[PDB]
Amino acid sequence: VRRLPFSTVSKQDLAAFERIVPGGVVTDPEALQAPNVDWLRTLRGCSKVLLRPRTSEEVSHILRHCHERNLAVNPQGGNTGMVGGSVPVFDEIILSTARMNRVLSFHSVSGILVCQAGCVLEELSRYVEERDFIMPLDLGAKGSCHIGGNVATNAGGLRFLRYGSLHGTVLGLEVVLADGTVLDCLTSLRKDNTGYDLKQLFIGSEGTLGIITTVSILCPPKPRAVNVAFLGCPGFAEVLQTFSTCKGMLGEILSAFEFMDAVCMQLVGRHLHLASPVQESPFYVLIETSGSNAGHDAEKLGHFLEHALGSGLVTDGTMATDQRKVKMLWALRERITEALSRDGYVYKYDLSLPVERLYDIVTDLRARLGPHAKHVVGYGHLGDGNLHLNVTAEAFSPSLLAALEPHVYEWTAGQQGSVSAEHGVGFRKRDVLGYSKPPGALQLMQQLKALLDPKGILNPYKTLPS
Amino acid sequence: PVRRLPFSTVSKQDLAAFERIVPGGVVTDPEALQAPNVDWLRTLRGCSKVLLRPRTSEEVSHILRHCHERNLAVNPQGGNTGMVGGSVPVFDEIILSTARMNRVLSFHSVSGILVCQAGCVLEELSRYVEERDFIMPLDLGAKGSCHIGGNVATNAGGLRFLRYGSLHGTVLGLEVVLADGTVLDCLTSLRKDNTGYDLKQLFIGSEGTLGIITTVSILCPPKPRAVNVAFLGCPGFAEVLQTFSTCKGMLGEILSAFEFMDAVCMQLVGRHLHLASPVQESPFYVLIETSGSNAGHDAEKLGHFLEHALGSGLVTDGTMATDQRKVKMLWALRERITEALSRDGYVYKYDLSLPVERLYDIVTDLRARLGPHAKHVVGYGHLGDGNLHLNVTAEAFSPSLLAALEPHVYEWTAGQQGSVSAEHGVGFRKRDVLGYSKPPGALQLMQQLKALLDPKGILNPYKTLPS
Ligand SMILES: Cc1cc2nc3c(=O)[nH]c(=O)nc-3n(C[C@H](O)[C@H](O)[C@H](O)COP(=O)(O)OP(=O)(O)OC[C@H]3O[C@@H](n4cnc5c(N)ncnc54)[C@H](O)[C@@H]3O)c2cc1C
Ligand SMILES: Cc1cc2nc3c(=O)[nH]c(=O)nc-3n(C[C@H](O)[C@H](O)[C@H](O)COP(=O)(O)OP(=O)(O)OC[C@H]3O[C@@H](n4cnc5c(N)ncnc54)[C@H](O)[C@@H]3O)c2cc1C
Ligand SMILES: [Zn+2]
Ligand SMILES: [Zn+2]
Repeated sequence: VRRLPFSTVSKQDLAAFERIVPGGVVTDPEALQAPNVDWLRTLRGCSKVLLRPRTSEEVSHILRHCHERNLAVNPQGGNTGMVGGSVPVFDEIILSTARMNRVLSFHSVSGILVCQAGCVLEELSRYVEERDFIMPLDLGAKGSCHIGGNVATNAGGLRFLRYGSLHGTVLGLEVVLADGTVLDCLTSLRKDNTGYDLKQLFIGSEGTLGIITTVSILCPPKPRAVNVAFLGCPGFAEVLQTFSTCKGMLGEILSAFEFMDAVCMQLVGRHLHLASPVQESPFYVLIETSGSNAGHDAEKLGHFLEHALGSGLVTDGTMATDQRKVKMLWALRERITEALSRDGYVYKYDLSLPVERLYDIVTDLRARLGPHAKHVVGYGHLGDGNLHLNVTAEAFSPSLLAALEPHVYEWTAGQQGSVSAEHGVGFRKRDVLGYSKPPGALQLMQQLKALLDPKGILNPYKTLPS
Repeated sequence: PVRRLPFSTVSKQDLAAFERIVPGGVVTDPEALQAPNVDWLRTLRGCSKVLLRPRTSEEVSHILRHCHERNLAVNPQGGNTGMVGGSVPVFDEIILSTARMNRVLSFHSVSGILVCQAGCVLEELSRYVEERDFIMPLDLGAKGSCHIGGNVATNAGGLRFLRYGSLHGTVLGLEVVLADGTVLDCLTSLRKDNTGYDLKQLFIGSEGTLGIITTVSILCPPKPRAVNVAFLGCPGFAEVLQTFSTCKGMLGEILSAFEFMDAVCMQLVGRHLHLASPVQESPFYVLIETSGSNAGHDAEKLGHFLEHALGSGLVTDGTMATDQRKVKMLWALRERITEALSRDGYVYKYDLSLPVERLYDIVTDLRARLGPHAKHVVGYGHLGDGNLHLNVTAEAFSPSLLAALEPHVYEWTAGQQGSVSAEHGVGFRKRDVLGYSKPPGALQLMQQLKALLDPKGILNPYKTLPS
């Protein structure tokens, strides 16, 4: 809310940065407009310096200078984050990983990838798929998001159900600390219990404890067969039974289970001009499978589909194994958040709730907000108990905010849920962590922040309580 | 040797305080303290004069509060199956046992989330969840004695790591008592939760130097409908490696375990445990487990895999089982190797992560470097994860053999950019060889974490950071 007492960038600081990062000092005000605005376009900083280092040493030297000079630094990746973590609040120096985009090594047998933090996720997927491997995560933001940002936010995504957390799949990190110290935890071993797993501190730390410069990550083998079933369900009870039956009948080949409601389908059709491939339904389910024997997978899907259609769990369904149609079906899900931001002002909640009551809050909000909301939608990673809850309005209303908050957070706390399942904390959620974390946890978090960055130059105003 | 730090000593008043805090949970009899003072390998013995066995987290908090005010060192202990001396005192540290913290708090039969006290025995948790059609995400030969809290504190790997991955992924939450007795509630029984720093990760693999784990929330995989085991003899390590490659290519996602052992391992398990080999005599053996939803499909995958492996000469003889009894018999040949080794004599033990293509090199090397001074040299373990268990047995310890083994093995491993402790951890034994796997700045940051969380150093002194 109020700017902390950091120094201001002088002409000598600019000349120092030009010495440290020749060619990577952007000060043109019109060029700084895009990096000062967050993805949702509801936060806008006033930073006058963007730095674009090429190497880890340049990052170390930048932070050394900023530490001696007490200048605040805002690390930025693809700038697709949803919680205002990725843009300055005031005049923080924006340190971009855009030019830190080289792959350093890839072991064609172990599947271990070592790459710079600014490698774009989509580009890494292409790279490892050319070598019959895949990234352990994928996101709708794949085209822009940086692997460094994925690690910093502990991104979940669309294959989390199968491959799990970056806490498991990240094998090593090189991190530059606030004073410039380079911390080498960049091991490439599957198993290494030689002391504390320090890298874990930086996974989900959202740039407040250090700048991730190099990532080593375990890539799963590329599946021989990927199938997608897009199904229409006549209610949420049937969605939940489709999930239970899916786990019973598909089992280890399951790689994704996503859901969306009718209003989501209507919004992607309206704003993105994507047609539905199945009959109109109150709910849609996207199931992905990934396996090594295409025939066994096809048989599993056949028997699953036959039972689900036969027992009335699914009303209408389409299947795809062709890469093009698979991408078509996936686009209906991946681009929901975009269609929502085109419907007007978006109130965005990212909740972990018991799966059996994942949609209850959507119905509650629809009753609580009558004609004062444009739309209330629920979609997301049902398999992981993760609901994306969005409310759209024709314009922002402080009235509608008072109706939504704290109510939504209180409901989540009443379910012992998470008020930020995936997207993290950043600027937006720094003062609502008490609904998911007790004061002693938040206190230890503050102690770690003070140990690793005593001057608080890395990402001020985030991601700890005020 | 190592010098005792200036901690206080246990007085009669401390014994009365502990008797207040945990009624009936204070053991002072010297003959009773014998067993908890000796490590699993029986080569380290502490001189602790008090064992505390609390039942509840509040009791652990109050115990540690008292020890913090009094400057009394504390040695947390679970199943006491640890391999690196972390589990027993060096001098007179108070032994804090989780043996009586053995309750299951809750289990959700849909999400598969287990919440239980740290002292629940792994095998007993397995029986509990399997009755409900789930399994534990980890398994190990110590299952009969090790505590889930010990597994989290050591970041235990084990026999199904290849399928379900690290505890860093499968642990959903922890309740931890800090050195001053503060109860840290990170007990988040949620699949996903990005509300600040993932503090629990610090305590996974911290071996009781940053806090005492009292409650665990863990994700339990569903119980597989079909489990198969194949046990195969391979004529050389190259064929072992191609059997692994082929196994991944043909079994794929249903693979749940890949373990190897050498001929000497088989001989020792046969000689000491009287377990006959079910395949023709071979220089290497491989145990493969699969876990899947469809028996027919898994059987087809295994049949084709076996066809191709036997066809191209990667495997000389093989046997398969689905009957639970026979599956367990085959698993016993691998699980009980460590016991047979400790029955063979004094054991020099190394637990290394190496490039899989070079996993067995050190064994051949040491067989040549050592002579008749080694009774046996063996290599076995989690080949799918790049993890070698290297062991040398002899009739008795000798300084000469130790000098031939060390630092040579650790320098070899560093030469391969490997880990000198893949899964067993550091503890007392390996505290001064971390430089072979970790750079100075990381070790310093670890020391700063220790100073922040335990500035008095009462939790597991003389471990698991450098001196
Ligand atoms: C269409 C769309 C779909 C999405 N889908 C998902 C999804 O399925 N799951 C999910 O979890 N999220 C999802 N997200 C949001 C997600 O948080 C980001 O897309 C992703 O994590 C990558 O963020 P980024 O690379 O853009 O990092 P940025 O947005 O640039 O930064 C995010 C935060 O991390 C910090 N940071 C960035 N780079 C570094 C670095 N190198 N070192 C240290 N700190 C750094 C920033 O300071 C900021 O606090 C989606 C976003 C969009 C727009
Ligand atoms: C036959 C056999 C097979 C094994 N197989 C494997 C294997 O496959 N993979 C593997 O990784 N290891 C294996 N191990 C060793 C492994 O480290 C232990 O089996 C187990 O992980 C530790 O559990 P425990 O309760 O015995 O811990 P202990 O030995 O009692 O203690 C382990 C360490 O953690 C600390 N600690 C214990 N409980 C707590 C707690 N509640 N809170 C904080 N700190 C605590 C102790 O102070 C000590 O430093 C095996 C051991 C044996 C004997
Ligand atoms: Zn998401
Ligand atoms: Zn092992």
